[PDB]
Amino acid sequence: PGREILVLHVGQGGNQIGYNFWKTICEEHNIDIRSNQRKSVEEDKVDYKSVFLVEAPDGFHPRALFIDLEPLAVEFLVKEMKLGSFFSEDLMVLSYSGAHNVWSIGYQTGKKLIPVILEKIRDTMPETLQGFLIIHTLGGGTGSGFGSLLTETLKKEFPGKGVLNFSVLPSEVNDVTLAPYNTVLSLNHLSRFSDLVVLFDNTALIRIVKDQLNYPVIKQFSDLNFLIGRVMASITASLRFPGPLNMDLMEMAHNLVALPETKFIIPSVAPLTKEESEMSTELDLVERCFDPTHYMVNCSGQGKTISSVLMFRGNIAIENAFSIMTDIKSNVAFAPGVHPDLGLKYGICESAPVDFDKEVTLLSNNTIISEVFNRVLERFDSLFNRDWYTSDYVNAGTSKSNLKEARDNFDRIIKIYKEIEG
Ligand SMILES: Nc1nc2c(ncn2[C@@H]2O[C@H](COP(=O)(O)OP(=O)(O)OP(=O)(O)O)[C@@H](O)[C@H]2O)c(=O)[nH]1
Ligand code: NA
Ligand code: NA
Repeated sequence: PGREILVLHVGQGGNQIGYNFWKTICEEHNIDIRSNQRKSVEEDKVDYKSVFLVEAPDGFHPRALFIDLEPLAVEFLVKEMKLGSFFSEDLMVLSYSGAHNVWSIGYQTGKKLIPVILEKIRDTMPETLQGFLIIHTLGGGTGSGFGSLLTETLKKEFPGKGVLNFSVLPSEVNDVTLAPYNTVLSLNHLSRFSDLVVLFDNTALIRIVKDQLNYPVIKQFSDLNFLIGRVMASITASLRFPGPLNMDLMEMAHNLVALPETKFIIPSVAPLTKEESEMSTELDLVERCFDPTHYMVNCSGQGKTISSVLMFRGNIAIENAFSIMTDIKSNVAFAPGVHPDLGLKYGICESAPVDFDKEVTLLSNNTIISEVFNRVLERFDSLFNRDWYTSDYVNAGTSKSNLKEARDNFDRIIKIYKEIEG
């Protein structure tokens, strides 16, 4: 026993992403998410289901909690997707009042539910648990504020376990006017308490779906969130399936985090379709991952890579994975201090994602984060310098001085990334 992970889904976005993640995990392990059972003995593959799944005598269950301050997002999701016996009631921590898109309300109100969450965690977590994944959006109030609270709480309550965040940044035009406040407060909290923050934003995700998958229409968030689930599944694949070169959560974090503050990560995956997986080389897929068209954060260019983790899944030619490394280092811009021989961390897993021949997933610690974060900061300053929208932060325990303190720490992180850029 060991390597187990517990996933916390927080707020509307975090729980809706949870559906796609758990659907992917069950499919990869040939588990029927509706019966809780293996689909068959004959197609049961050699694997390690316990990373994300709890096997009980009756069947398999997610090692997850589904957390929100209002019940509708989760309840509607469970009904629509017929998840009632997988996203079961004993895994739900739901209130009634909502955070009303204010980080401070999510943080304060979430405090009331922390005892229940800790009891549920301590009720079912194996002692060998390797860490926690927190899935949330940063632009709303619950994912941002309650998710920040949970990041702080778990790091304090379970020292020695990893705390990783999968966090959705606001779109290029924000669809929550309060998002700059919520995003700065969240990123400040995660800089203090998270071990690694993997970032996404909907502008990039929509671009990928429309331009790489060519979906005719996006009618539900399930036709966006599958990309986040794919990253979460693929970067943990070598914990769950055989392969030549496996890596765990903190192994990946240690290879990425050059300085303690540089823990904000941009993910990408290639290819996006089965047809492309059958007509691509390892070199082509890695080049796609390092191209801004495939970044799941909206970026103006390639930036400068400080450090990267690449997971090769499936029908991978190991000699190609290694021989292209000089090409990667020559064709991709790395930060000035990165030695020509350094900056790459490899995992290789024999299991391809569903019906694909092969797939590459990239986690990049890239100086371009400074540009992404500077834009958030500019949005923040446009509100804060006018004292707009501050009242309900102040009324919920975040003073105007506190907002400024969070902004100034956020700026310090931006400047660290910019300094590494040269
Ligand atoms: N990618 C993605 N983004 C989402 C999803 N749901 C909401 N969002 C985005 O998340 C932000 C709003 O945050 P929500 O998750 O709705 O808010 P919340 O955490 O429930 O907080 P409150 O509603 O204020 O209590 C906006 O930027 C939305 O576009 C989702 O399922 N997937
Ligand atoms: Na909500
Ligand atoms: Na909402």
